[PDB]
Amino acid sequence: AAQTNAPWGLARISSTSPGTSTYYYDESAGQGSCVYVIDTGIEASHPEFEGRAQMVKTYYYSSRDGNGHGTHCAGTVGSRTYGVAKKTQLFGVKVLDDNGSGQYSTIIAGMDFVASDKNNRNCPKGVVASLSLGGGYSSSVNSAAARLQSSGVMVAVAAGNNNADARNYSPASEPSVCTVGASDRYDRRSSFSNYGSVLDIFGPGTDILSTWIGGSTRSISGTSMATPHVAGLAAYLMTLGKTTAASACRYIADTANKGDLSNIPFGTVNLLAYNNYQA
Ligand SMILES: [Ca+2]
Repeated sequence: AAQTNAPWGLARISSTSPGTSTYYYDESAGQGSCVYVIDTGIEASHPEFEGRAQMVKTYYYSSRDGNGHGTHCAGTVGSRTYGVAKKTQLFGVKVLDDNGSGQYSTIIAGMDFVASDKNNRNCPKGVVASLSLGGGYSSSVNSAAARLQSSGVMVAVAAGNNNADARNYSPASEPSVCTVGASDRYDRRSSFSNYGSVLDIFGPGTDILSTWIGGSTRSISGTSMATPHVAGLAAYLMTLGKTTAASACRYIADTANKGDLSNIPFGTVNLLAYNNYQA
Protein backbone atom coordinates (compact mmCIF):
# COMPACT_ATOMS: atom_id res chain seq x y z
CA ALA A 1 0.00 0.00 0.00
CA ALA A 2 1.08 3.61 -0.50
CA GLN A 3 -0.23 6.80 1.07
CA THR A 4 0.61 9.81 -1.10
CA ASN A 5 1.30 13.26 0.39
CA ALA A 6 1.83 11.67 3.78
CA PRO A 7 3.12 13.53 6.84
CA TRP A 8 6.90 13.62 6.53
CA GLY A 9 7.50 11.32 9.50
CA LEU A 10 5.48 8.47 8.01
CA ALA A 11 7.31 8.87 4.70
CA ARG A 12 10.66 8.92 6.53
CA ILE A 13 10.12 5.59 8.29
CA SER A 14 9.45 3.85 4.94
CA SER A 15 12.45 5.34 3.07
CA THR A 16 16.22 5.08 3.07
CA SER A 17 16.55 8.80 2.28
CA PRO A 18 14.99 12.01 3.59
CA GLY A 19 12.76 14.24 1.52
CA THR A 20 10.18 11.77 0.19
CA SER A 21 6.42 12.21 0.55
CA THR A 22 4.92 8.70 0.15
CA TYR A 23 4.38 6.27 3.05
CA TYR A 24 4.81 2.67 1.83
CA TYR A 25 3.41 -0.05 4.09
CA ASP A 26 1.94 -3.55 4.10
CA GLU A 27 -1.88 -3.68 3.87
CA SER A 28 -2.12 -5.67 7.14
CA ALA A 29 -1.39 -2.34 8.89
CA GLY A 30 -1.19 -3.67 12.44
CA GLN A 31 -4.53 -5.49 12.38
CA GLY A 32 -4.81 -7.83 15.34
CA SER A 33 -2.36 -5.88 17.54
CA CYS A 34 -3.24 -3.55 20.43
CA VAL A 35 -1.53 -0.34 21.56
CA TYR A 36 -2.14 1.25 24.96
CA VAL A 37 -1.55 5.02 24.94
CA ILE A 38 -0.77 6.06 28.51
CA ASP A 39 -1.25 9.82 28.47
CA THR A 40 -3.92 12.56 28.85
CA GLY A 41 -6.61 10.37 27.25
CA ILE A 42 -7.87 9.88 23.70
CA GLU A 43 -10.75 11.62 21.93
CA ALA A 44 -12.11 8.27 20.79
CA SER A 45 -14.93 9.86 18.76
CA HIS A 46 -12.47 11.53 16.35
CA PRO A 47 -13.39 10.34 12.82
CA GLU A 48 -9.73 9.51 12.16
CA PHE A 49 -9.85 6.60 14.60
CA GLU A 50 -12.73 4.89 12.71
CA GLY A 51 -14.14 3.36 15.90
CA ARG A 52 -10.84 1.60 16.70
CA ALA A 53 -10.09 3.66 19.85
CA GLN A 54 -11.56 3.44 23.32
CA MET A 55 -10.83 4.66 26.83
CA VAL A 56 -10.37 1.83 29.29
CA LYS A 57 -9.21 3.62 32.47
CA THR A 58 -8.93 7.09 33.99
CA TYR A 59 -7.37 8.30 37.23
CA TYR A 60 -9.26 11.62 37.22
CA TYR A 61 -12.87 12.82 37.24
CA SER A 62 -13.44 12.18 33.52
CA SER A 63 -11.97 9.97 30.83
CA ARG A 64 -12.03 12.82 28.32
CA ASP A 65 -8.82 14.24 26.84
CA GLY A 66 -9.09 17.89 27.80
CA ASN A 67 -5.52 18.62 26.70
CA GLY A 68 -4.86 17.17 23.23
CA HIS A 69 -1.46 15.55 23.85
CA GLY A 70 -2.79 12.00 24.22
CA THR A 71 -5.03 12.32 21.16
CA HIS A 72 -2.04 13.54 19.11
CA CYS A 73 0.14 10.62 20.20
CA ALA A 74 -2.65 8.08 19.58
CA GLY A 75 -3.11 9.54 16.09
CA THR A 76 0.54 8.91 15.22
CA VAL A 77 0.17 5.31 16.41
CA GLY A 78 -3.00 4.43 14.58
CA SER A 79 -5.17 7.09 12.95
CA ARG A 80 -6.17 6.56 9.32
CA THR A 81 -4.36 9.58 7.86
CA TYR A 82 -1.64 10.27 10.43
CA GLY A 83 -0.87 6.81 11.84
CA VAL A 84 1.86 4.22 11.36
CA ALA A 85 -0.35 1.18 12.07
CA LYS A 86 -3.64 2.16 10.47
CA LYS A 87 -5.66 -0.91 11.55
CA THR A 88 -4.45 -1.41 15.14
CA GLN A 89 -6.72 -1.20 18.18
CA LEU A 90 -6.05 1.74 20.51
CA PHE A 91 -6.71 1.72 24.27
CA GLY A 92 -6.47 4.94 26.29
CA VAL A 93 -5.28 5.14 29.90
CA LYS A 94 -5.54 8.66 31.37
CA VAL A 95 -2.70 9.05 33.89
CA LEU A 96 -2.08 12.76 33.10
CA ASP A 97 -4.47 15.57 33.96
CA ASP A 98 -5.75 18.10 31.41
CA ASN A 99 -2.73 20.32 32.07
CA GLY A 100 -0.45 17.45 31.06
CA SER A 101 0.77 16.72 34.60
CA GLY A 102 0.60 13.68 36.85
CA GLN A 103 2.13 12.27 40.01
CA TYR A 104 4.51 9.34 39.80
CA SER A 105 2.21 7.14 41.93
CA THR A 106 -0.55 7.52 39.33
CA ILE A 107 1.76 6.86 36.39
CA ILE A 108 2.98 3.69 38.13
CA ALA A 109 -0.59 2.55 38.78
CA GLY A 110 -1.45 3.01 35.10
CA MET A 111 1.52 0.87 34.07
CA ASP A 112 0.51 -1.94 36.44
CA PHE A 113 -3.07 -1.59 35.16
CA VAL A 114 -2.01 -2.28 31.55
CA ALA A 115 -0.01 -5.36 32.57
CA SER A 116 -3.20 -6.87 34.01
CA ASP A 117 -5.81 -5.47 31.61
CA LYS A 118 -4.15 -6.95 28.51
CA ASN A 119 -5.12 -10.41 29.79
CA ASN A 120 -8.81 -9.44 29.23
CA ARG A 121 -8.38 -8.21 25.63
CA ASN A 122 -8.28 -10.00 22.30
CA CYS A 123 -4.89 -8.98 20.86
CA PRO A 124 -3.69 -12.06 18.96
CA LYS A 125 -0.72 -10.33 17.31
CA GLY A 126 0.58 -8.75 20.54
CA VAL A 127 0.46 -5.72 22.81
CA VAL A 128 2.38 -2.39 22.81
CA ALA A 129 2.41 0.47 25.33
CA SER A 130 3.42 4.01 24.35
CA LEU A 131 4.60 6.37 27.14
CA SER A 132 5.16 9.93 25.92
CA LEU A 133 5.92 11.26 29.39
CA GLY A 134 8.63 11.46 32.00
CA GLY A 135 10.33 13.42 34.70
CA GLY A 136 13.33 13.24 36.99
CA TYR A 137 14.97 9.93 37.85
CA SER A 138 12.89 7.57 40.01
CA SER A 139 13.84 3.96 40.62
CA SER A 140 10.18 3.12 41.33
CA VAL A 141 9.01 4.52 37.99
CA ASN A 142 11.79 2.62 36.21
CA SER A 143 10.79 -0.56 38.01
CA ALA A 144 7.17 -0.16 36.92
CA ALA A 145 8.24 0.16 33.28
CA ALA A 146 10.47 -2.93 33.61
CA ARG A 147 7.52 -4.87 35.08
CA LEU A 148 5.27 -3.89 32.18
CA GLN A 149 7.89 -5.02 29.66
CA SER A 150 8.46 -8.28 31.57
CA SER A 151 4.71 -9.01 31.52
CA GLY A 152 4.83 -9.34 27.71
CA VAL A 153 4.16 -5.80 26.47
CA MET A 154 6.44 -3.87 24.11
CA VAL A 155 7.12 -0.65 26.06
CA ALA A 156 8.24 2.46 24.15
CA VAL A 157 9.12 5.59 26.16
CA ALA A 158 10.15 9.13 25.29
CA ALA A 159 13.78 10.10 25.91
CA GLY A 160 12.80 13.61 27.10
CA ASN A 161 13.19 17.16 25.78
CA ASN A 162 16.04 18.69 27.85
CA ASN A 163 18.94 18.35 25.37
CA ALA A 164 20.63 16.33 28.11
CA ASP A 165 21.70 12.79 28.97
CA ALA A 166 18.57 10.68 29.40
CA ARG A 167 20.22 8.76 32.28
CA ASN A 168 18.78 11.36 34.67
CA TYR A 169 15.13 10.94 33.60
CA SER A 170 12.46 8.28 34.11
CA PRO A 171 11.20 6.02 32.66
CA ALA A 172 13.66 6.98 29.88
CA SER A 173 16.61 5.61 31.86
CA GLU A 174 15.19 2.08 32.39
CA PRO A 175 17.42 -0.11 30.18
CA SER A 176 14.91 -2.88 29.48
CA VAL A 177 12.35 -0.73 27.63
CA CYS A 178 12.70 1.03 24.26
CA THR A 179 13.87 4.62 24.75
CA VAL A 180 13.15 6.87 21.76
CA GLY A 181 14.89 10.11 20.71
CA ALA A 182 13.63 12.64 18.14
CA SER A 183 14.85 13.69 14.68
CA ASP A 184 13.75 16.39 12.22
CA ARG A 185 12.94 16.27 8.50
CA TYR A 186 16.57 17.02 7.49
CA ASP A 187 17.87 14.02 9.48
CA ARG A 188 19.27 16.11 12.34
CA ARG A 189 18.79 15.20 15.97
CA SER A 190 15.96 17.43 17.14
CA SER A 191 17.49 20.36 18.99
CA PHE A 192 15.56 19.50 22.19
CA SER A 193 16.08 15.73 22.11
CA ASN A 194 17.81 14.01 24.99
CA TYR A 195 20.68 11.67 24.08
CA GLY A 196 23.04 9.20 25.73
CA SER A 197 23.89 5.52 25.91
CA VAL A 198 20.41 4.51 27.13
CA LEU A 199 18.75 5.59 23.87
CA ASP A 200 17.76 2.67 21.66
CA ILE A 201 16.42 4.35 18.52
CA PHE A 202 15.41 7.67 16.94
CA GLY A 203 12.12 8.50 15.27
CA PRO A 204 10.57 11.60 13.68
CA GLY A 205 9.80 14.21 16.35
CA THR A 206 9.89 17.77 14.96
CA ASP A 207 6.79 19.29 13.30
CA ILE A 208 4.59 16.19 13.44
CA LEU A 209 1.02 16.53 12.11
CA SER A 210 -1.59 14.39 13.88
CA THR A 211 -5.08 14.38 15.43
CA TRP A 212 -6.15 16.89 18.09
CA ILE A 213 -9.20 17.38 20.30
CA GLY A 214 -12.35 18.95 18.93
CA GLY A 215 -12.08 16.74 15.85
CA SER A 216 -9.14 18.80 14.61
CA THR A 217 -5.46 18.39 13.67
CA ARG A 218 -2.26 20.20 14.54
CA SER A 219 1.53 19.96 14.28
CA ILE A 220 3.67 19.86 17.44
CA SER A 221 7.18 18.75 18.37
CA GLY A 222 8.78 16.55 21.02
CA THR A 223 10.22 13.19 21.87
CA SER A 224 6.55 12.60 22.76
CA MET A 225 5.91 12.55 18.99
CA ALA A 226 8.81 10.25 18.15
CA THR A 227 7.72 7.57 20.64
CA PRO A 228 4.37 6.71 18.94
CA HIS A 229 6.14 6.28 15.59
CA VAL A 230 8.19 3.50 17.20
CA ALA A 231 5.20 2.07 19.12
CA GLY A 232 3.16 1.94 15.92
CA LEU A 233 6.08 0.41 14.00
CA ALA A 234 6.36 -2.32 16.63
CA ALA A 235 2.64 -3.16 16.33
CA TYR A 236 3.02 -3.22 12.54
CA LEU A 237 6.00 -5.58 12.68
CA MET A 238 4.38 -7.87 15.27
CA THR A 239 1.30 -8.26 13.03
CA LEU A 240 3.63 -9.27 10.17
CA GLY A 241 5.22 -11.89 12.45
CA LYS A 242 8.74 -10.47 12.13
CA THR A 243 9.27 -10.03 15.88
CA THR A 244 7.68 -10.37 19.32
CA ALA A 245 7.07 -7.96 22.19
CA ALA A 246 10.20 -9.16 23.99
CA SER A 247 12.54 -8.56 21.04
CA ALA A 248 10.85 -5.80 19.03
CA CYS A 249 13.11 -2.97 20.23
CA ARG A 250 16.22 -4.95 19.31
CA TYR A 251 14.69 -5.93 15.94
CA ILE A 252 13.86 -2.28 15.18
CA ALA A 253 17.47 -1.32 16.05
CA ASP A 254 18.92 -4.18 13.95
CA THR A 255 16.89 -3.17 10.87
CA ALA A 256 17.15 0.63 11.29
CA ASN A 257 18.72 3.08 8.90
CA LYS A 258 22.27 3.36 10.25
CA GLY A 259 24.53 6.42 10.33
CA ASP A 260 22.21 8.86 8.53
CA LEU A 261 21.55 11.31 11.38
CA SER A 262 23.62 14.40 12.13
CA ASN A 263 24.38 16.12 15.48
CA ILE A 264 24.52 12.80 17.34
CA PRO A 265 26.98 12.97 20.28
CA PHE A 266 29.64 10.28 20.55
CA GLY A 267 28.26 7.34 22.54
CA THR A 268 24.67 7.73 21.32
CA VAL A 269 23.30 5.34 18.69
CA ASN A 270 22.87 6.66 15.15
CA LEU A 271 19.79 4.59 14.27
CA LEU A 272 16.55 5.76 12.64
CA ALA A 273 13.39 3.61 12.70
CA TYR A 274 12.70 1.98 9.31
CA ASN A 275 10.00 -0.47 8.20
CA ASN A 276 12.03 -2.15 5.39
CA TYR A 277 8.94 -2.39 3.18
CA GLN A 278 9.47 -3.95 -0.25
CA ALA A 279 6.52 -4.11 -2.64
CA1 LIG B 1 16.65 -0.13 26.07
